Amino acid sequence: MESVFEEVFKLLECPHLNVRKAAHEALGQFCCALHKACQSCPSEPNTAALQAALARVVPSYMQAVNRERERQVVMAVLEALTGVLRSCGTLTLKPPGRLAELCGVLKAVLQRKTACEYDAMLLEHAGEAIPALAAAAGGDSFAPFFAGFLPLLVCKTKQGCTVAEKSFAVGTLAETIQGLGAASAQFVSRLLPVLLSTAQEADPEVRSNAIFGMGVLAEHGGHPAQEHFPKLLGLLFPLLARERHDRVRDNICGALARLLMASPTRKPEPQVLAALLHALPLKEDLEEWVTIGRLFSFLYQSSPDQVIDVAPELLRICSLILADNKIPPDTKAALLLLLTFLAKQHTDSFQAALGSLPVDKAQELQAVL
Repeated sequence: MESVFEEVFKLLECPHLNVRKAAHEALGQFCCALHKACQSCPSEPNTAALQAALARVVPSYMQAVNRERERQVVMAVLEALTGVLRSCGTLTLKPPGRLAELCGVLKAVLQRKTACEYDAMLLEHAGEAIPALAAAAGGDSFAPFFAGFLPLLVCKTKQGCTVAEKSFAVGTLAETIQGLGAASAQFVSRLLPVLLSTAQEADPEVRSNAIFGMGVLAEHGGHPAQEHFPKLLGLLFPLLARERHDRVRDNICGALARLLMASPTRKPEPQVLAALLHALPLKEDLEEWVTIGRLFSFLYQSSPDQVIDVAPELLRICSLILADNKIPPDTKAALLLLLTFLAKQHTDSFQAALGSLPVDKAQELQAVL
């Protein structure tokens, strides 16, 4: 299959833009699809083909990022590069120094030090590129290089930058925090100030990504991130009260759920939990239904005697969630788990909890009797 590669490769010297773009993305698609062949028949006379493909396609991507003049070509090269990074994985980072060279390339994007507000979208493609590279390297093998990427992202976050820059910085920082995962425990004392600072910007998206960063940081914060838990609450607890925007509110519920799950000893108290459930149902950012859906399972699994106090709240929420088509079914199931723990154990307290619901909608829930 090296023929198709070597013929679509020389196409990169064409004087036209669309031809170079389509050739780059085509090479990427062939790498990604040739990886999908190494799984059905994992016999290895064609894994050598996959490596013999990435060994020329990936460096062509790096050099293309540095040297190619047209910004759109660099954009599509970063999208396709993120694709090959995500599908294949370690086989991209197999030759020595490959991870370091990729990090250098993305830094070259992040310093405007390339051959080229398209800047927001190019920086965005690098933004997608980074956490995929983290997931490929595996967080542990990526941590020092992330210590490289930290100050460059912190640069685009201070007052004076365009809000597209701020949103890109905090979003990339967050998804990369959950990229490192358990290994992000070492970057708490250096990531936390940035999130605590961008949680106050006058823009909805910047705060919606800041609070989210605080949340995933609290999740994969290993352990030294929970020493800042009374601080994080101190910022989120009042904010949820005053936040007049829907999206930021949704991400605040997700973050509060994440740090509620992140502490299996402290912070199970009913003011935080009650404010969380009271801020429900989610209205605008429906990707966090999975998070609170897991919060329900955590409640039933470890601290179930708390679900008695919030029985009218849980009922008032479950009465609404069932109708929505775009609420994930496993989330509804996670709510019905708690409600079942109320219908048998703590029976009459759940009965009285059914006393505040509209009699019409208090019997749709008893359609599961």
